[PDB]
Amino acid sequence: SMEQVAMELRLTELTRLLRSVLDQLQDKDPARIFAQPVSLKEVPDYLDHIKHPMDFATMRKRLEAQGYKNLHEFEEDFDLIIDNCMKYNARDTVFYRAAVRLRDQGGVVLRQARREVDSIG
Repeated sequence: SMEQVAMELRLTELTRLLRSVLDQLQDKDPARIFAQPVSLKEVPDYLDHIKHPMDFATMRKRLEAQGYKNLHEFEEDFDLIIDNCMKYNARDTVFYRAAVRLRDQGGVVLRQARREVDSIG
């Protein structure tokens, strides 16, 4: 149908907007602390602590499969990266501090992305 195609064009445009957002969020992690999943070979107990692991490469695979229906689902995944880190790592660690900074700096980007998604529909 012609509707399904129109739908697919907007999903594709959302994917386009979210791709740009993801690149901007990832630029706020220059140390690449959140770039890849936490290694289960190197942290074998991780899943006893964190039930829903997330990282920027995993978000990217979902993104490119157009697996994000809306910005809310995307934000959920971003928030997991942050919140998982702030639970597993103590406050005085480079990792915890890196998450706080990504959260703070990320807020500006997500703020504008919400306006852009509402605005363009």
